[PDB]
Amino acid sequence: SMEQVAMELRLTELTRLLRSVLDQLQDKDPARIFAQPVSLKEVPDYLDHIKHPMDFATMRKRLEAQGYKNLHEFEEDFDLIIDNCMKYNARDTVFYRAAVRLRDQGGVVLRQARREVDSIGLE
Repeated sequence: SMEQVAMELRLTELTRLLRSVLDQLQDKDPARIFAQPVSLKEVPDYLDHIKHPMDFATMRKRLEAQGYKNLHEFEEDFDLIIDNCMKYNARDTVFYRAAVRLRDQGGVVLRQARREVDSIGLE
């Protein structure tokens, strides 16, 4: 139907916006601490601690499958990256501190992203 096509156009344009948002968020992680899944070879007990692992590569895979239906779903996964890190790693580690910086700098990006999604009506 024409309606289904219109919906799919909106999802494609949401995906375009979120791809830009993801690129901007990842730029706030120049150390690439969050670029890839935590290695279960290097951290064998990770899943005992963290029940829903997340990272930027995994987000990008979901994004390109158009698996984010709205900004909230995307934000949920971004928050997982940060929240997982701040629980597994202690306050005085380079890992925890990187997550704090990513959270703070990311907030700016996500604030304007929400305005764009609402205004354009992408969800």
